[PDB]
Amino acid sequence: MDMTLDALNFLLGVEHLASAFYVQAVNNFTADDFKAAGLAQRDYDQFVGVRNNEVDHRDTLISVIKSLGGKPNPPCKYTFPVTDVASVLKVSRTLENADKPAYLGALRDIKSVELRTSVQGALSGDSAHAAFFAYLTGKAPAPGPVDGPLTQRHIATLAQDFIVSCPYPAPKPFPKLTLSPQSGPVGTVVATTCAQDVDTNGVMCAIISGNQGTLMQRPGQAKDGSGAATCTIPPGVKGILFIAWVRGRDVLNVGVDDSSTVCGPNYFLLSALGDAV
Amino acid sequence: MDMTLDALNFLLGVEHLASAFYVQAVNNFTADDFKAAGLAQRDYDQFVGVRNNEVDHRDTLISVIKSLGGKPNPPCKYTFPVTDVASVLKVSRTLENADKPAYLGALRDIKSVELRTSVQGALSGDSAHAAFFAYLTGKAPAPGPVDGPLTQRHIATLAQDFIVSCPYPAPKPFPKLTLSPQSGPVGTVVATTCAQDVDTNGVMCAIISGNQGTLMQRPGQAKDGSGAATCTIPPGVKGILFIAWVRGRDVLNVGVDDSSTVCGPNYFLLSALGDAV
Repeated sequence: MDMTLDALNFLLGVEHLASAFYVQAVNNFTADDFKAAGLAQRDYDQFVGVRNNEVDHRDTLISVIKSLGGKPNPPCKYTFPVTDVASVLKVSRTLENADKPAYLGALRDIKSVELRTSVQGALSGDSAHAAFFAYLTGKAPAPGPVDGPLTQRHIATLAQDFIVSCPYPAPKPFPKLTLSPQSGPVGTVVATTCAQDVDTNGVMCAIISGNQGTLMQRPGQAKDGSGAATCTIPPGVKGILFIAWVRGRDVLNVGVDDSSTVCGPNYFLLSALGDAV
Repeated sequence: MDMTLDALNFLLGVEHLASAFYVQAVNNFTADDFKAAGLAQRDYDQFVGVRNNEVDHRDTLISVIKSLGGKPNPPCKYTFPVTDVASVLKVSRTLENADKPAYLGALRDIKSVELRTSVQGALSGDSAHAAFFAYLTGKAPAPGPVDGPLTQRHIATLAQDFIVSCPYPAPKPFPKLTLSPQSGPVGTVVATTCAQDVDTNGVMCAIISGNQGTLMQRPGQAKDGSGAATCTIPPGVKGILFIAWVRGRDVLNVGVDDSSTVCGPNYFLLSALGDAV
């Protein structure tokens, strides 16, 4: 049954990082800092509310691992690129958009009916957090029908920018995939540049979406002369998208399978009704 | 495999209703109604997006039950007490709040890792729906850390006010448990009145919570003397509450077990950080 504890102790790592950011944020920014930006009380109210919701989300996770006789995960050391209040919202937004894929991946290995429903219940609470910051940062609170899973190593890639060091064997992040741009409508040619000189023999863009799964495609070339590969957002995708470099044609659903992944993923904010214009 | 097909079908009913609302809602309201009501164009945008996701969520369900050798359920006859734009948002909030218990109830019985991950992904998009309308109706979009299940029947109990007739035999509802008040902080005394003259001998309040589960208390007496039994919200409950009447004390988690339910549940809007004051 060690599958379940692995998933849970993984999610506790997600929550340590999540809750550690909200404690330090509420402890360093005030309500009027929000009003100073054009935010209302209910926003800081909710922001505090997100903090508490994380502490329970971390708390429930530790106390479960214990009640199955496991060892709860010590946290890691974190760094948060927070300047003004507007940055706090992007840290939160990207933090919160990352729990839906993390949880949905982690739920596939949690075996118990009861254990699943307490966890799917936290999944929901974070979906509100995601839509809250999303709406609060110009994005659509509900950009699409269905949210897709990713793997532990994929979550680690997305978090890797925040984790400074881990006092234990964490999930290993793939190198960061840099998208240019990181948002926009179907068809955006996006300048993907990896952060390590990896093998380009056989790499196919993976456009991971919740509603269509992983759409496969072969990269192009930036006319720029920079020489960075470009994927193009395919038709029929909705919601939140994860773009990654994969090597191989035998690995299909990348959301549940990191075996072929070489670079990234990184999130892409597909246009959706609800987007502030 | 039986268990799965009844649960996907139960959810189809819920999206048949859900889809039905939002197609007529965007059909009878435009941006300028929202613009007049003190809302920005983007909120209409996300609203039509809510319709599109609901359509996606019904069809996705339909598309799957047919795939396992099953008969998708037809839609039911529907009633929508809608007048102004203010009324649409309120009812909106009522149905998205119903989804979270409705889906978590379903997910207890879908027996397959893959069917579950695509339905959790759907449930996930539904919290984004709920947080949006919670935010738009002056409520906390994430009122709590964790959301609870309800049974299929309790969902029919909350749905019965919009369901006229069902061409198939649907989940049989419980008597409405009108609640008064239907929103307040811990400490509020609620005026529970059933709709059928049920036998008071044995009844118990079941304040259904997401974090604590389901807590029973002895029905109060109406401080006015109206006979109208009263419940009081216990402490350390967050998020969304469900208040039903239960005969006896054998069923301790009534969120997954309705064999002792006699009236309700109805929803309770617990005051949370994020509410508008």
